[PDB]
This record gives sequence, C-alpha cells and structure tokens, in this order.
Amino acid sequence: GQVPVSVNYHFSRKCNKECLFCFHTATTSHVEKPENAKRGLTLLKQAGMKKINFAGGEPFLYPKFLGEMIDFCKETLQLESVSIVTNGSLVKEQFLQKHGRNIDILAVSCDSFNEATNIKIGRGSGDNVQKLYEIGSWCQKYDIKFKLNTVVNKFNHLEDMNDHLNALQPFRWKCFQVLIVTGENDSDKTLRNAHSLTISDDEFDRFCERHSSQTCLVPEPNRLMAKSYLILDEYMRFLDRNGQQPSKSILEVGVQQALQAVFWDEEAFVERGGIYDWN
Ligand SMILES: Nc1ccn([C@@H]2O[C@H](COP(=O)(O)OP(=O)(O)OP(=O)(O)O)[C@@H](O)[C@H]2O)c(=O)n1
Ligand SMILES: C[S@@+](CC[C@H](N)C(=O)[O-])C[C@H]1O[C@@H](n2cnc3c(N)ncnc32)[C@H](O)[C@@H]1O
Ligand code: SF4
Repeated sequence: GQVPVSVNYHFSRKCNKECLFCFHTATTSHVEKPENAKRGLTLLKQAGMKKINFAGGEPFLYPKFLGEMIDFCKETLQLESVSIVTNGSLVKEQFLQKHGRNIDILAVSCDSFNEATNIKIGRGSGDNVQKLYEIGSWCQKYDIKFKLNTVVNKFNHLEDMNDHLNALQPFRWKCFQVLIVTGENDSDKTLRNAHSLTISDDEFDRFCERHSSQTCLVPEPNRLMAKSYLILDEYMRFLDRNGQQPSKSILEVGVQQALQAVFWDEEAFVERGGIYDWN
C-alpha cells in the first residue's frame, strides 16, 4: 500500500467567505471530537505520515480544536511538519504566540493584490492584503515559515504580483489553476459553479511566465493538482475528488484499508514538489 507521507485534513466544512470557485464547500457542519481526531492522527503517524496540513473549510473558525491538534501533532506525535492553510481573516496574533512553537508552516490564501479582485472573487471585504502583510510579520516574529496560496482564475490571470511577492518573500508560493471538482463546484446543483472562472492552459502558463523570477513559485496546472493530494474529510475518510464515494473512515477500518479505496497519483505528487524542506 501507499505511504501517506503528506496529508490534508479538511476537518470542518464551515466557512465565513463565499469564494466563487471554492472546491470544498459547506455541505455539513460535522467535526470529529478532539479525542477521536487525535486517534486518527496517531494512526496516520504510525502509517508514516510526516506532514499534516489543516484545511477545510476555514480552520480559524475552530481555534480551540485547531490549537489542540497542532499542539498534539508536534508535542506528542513529533510530526516533521505541521501546517495550516487559512483565508487569514480570523487569525489573531495571540494564536501564533500561544501555538507558534508547534506550527511549522502557515499558508495564507490571497488570490490578488487588487482589493476589488478579492471582493469580486468573494473572499474578502477589502482588507485581505493588509491582513496578509500583518500575518507575514507575525510569522517572522514567531519563527513560522510563511507561505502564500494563490488561485489563478478568470479575474486575476493578467495581474502582476511581483512587487508584492518581493516585499512579502514567502518561502513557498503555490499558484493553482482553478480546478473543477465533480460534486463540489461543477454545476448549478452544487453550492458553487466555477465553470465561468476557469482558464486556458495558455493563460495559466503566461501567468507563471510573468512571475518567472520568483524562485518561491510552485505552479499547479489542473493536470498536477487533480489527483496528487491525500485528502481526509470531516469524518476522516479519504476523498477521491472525482465523484467517487469516500473511503471508509480511518477511525473505522484503519489507514491501510481506507487509503486502498482512493487513487493517489504519487508521480504527480512528486512532480509538483510535494516533498520539500517543510520545517
Ligand atoms: N483535487 C484536490 C487537490 C487539492 N485539494 C486541496 O487543495 C489544497 C491545496 O493547498 P496546499 O497548501 O497546496 O496544500 P499542502 O498539502 O500544504 O501543500 P504542500 O505540502 O505542497 O505545500 C489542500 O488543502 C488540498 O487538500 C483539493 O481539495 N482537491
Ligand atoms: C478550500 S481552501 C481551505 C482553507 C481556507 N479556507 C483557505 O481558503 O485558505 C484550501 C486551498 O484551496 C484553494 N482552492 C479553493 N478552491 C479552489 C479551486 N477551485 N481550485 C484551486 N484551488 C482552490 C484555496 O484558495 C486554498 O488555498
Ligand atoms: S476557498 Fe474561500 S469559500 Fe472555500 S473554504 Fe477557503 S475561504 Fe472559504
């Protein structure tokens, strides 16, 4: 069986924002009890997990749970890399002061540095860029690696972000071609429809070209993003991200049997840079 070296745990689906492309929508409000999440994280560690990314959903809607899991994953499990990805709006300095020793990487999602763009996308009410710079400075202060995630879409594919990126200096800048996920953002029956925001291969490439002097840039065209992640849902089942049913929960059948039920393109994972110096 595959070794689940780097795992995204979408532990909640609730979110405070309305990004028009969102591919992990608010279809439930279930979250595992802390004791059960810690058991699941323990099984993943024992199966060879090195890196955990907390996602959703917006993680900072659940700071008590998130802090508990981050402290556990570093202090108890001794994971090599504990990461979070957040829209940044609800992050407070106090959280990084309290839990910063246990956070390896903090990724903030900001798709543009024109505040009109972030508002039209539906992520922001006009303070995302300001908040991003603030979080950048806190990571500096609390010894956290600072990472930026950008979705390249119809509304921002012509933008030039170089001066900002030169000011921010994240160690890692993920540039995702907006991705369609069956059952999440692919019709008018779903909570989103991203079809009107999708871009050509050539548009995505010209964006990456515009930013070719950024050595932190990590591009992810649809080909490399689609099946290259290990994704646990709010019940700690692995998701196939293609319309297939989830696995059974790792808490019910164990990691090996759960992972067997999904496809994970390990060739894609390596090629996109999934293994890196993540502490
Ligand atoms: N088909 C896919 C592919 C990816 N994702 C999600 O998209 C996000 C991408 O965020 P990123 O910061 O790239 O995740 P990490 O795993 O932290 O990336 P890396 O280790 O490469 O820095 C993750 O939450 C992942 O689970 C998804 O929901 N569906
Ligand atoms: C679902 S969000 C969860 C964490 C948090 N709410 C945030 O937005 O950072 C995880 C990452 O996927 C990105 N993402 C969301 N929808 C996407 C899509 N359709 N295609 C590509 N990336 C997308 C987000 O911008 C973010 O960087
Ligand atoms: S991508 Fe936007 S809508 Fe989706 S979970 Fe993150 S902030 Fe919320």
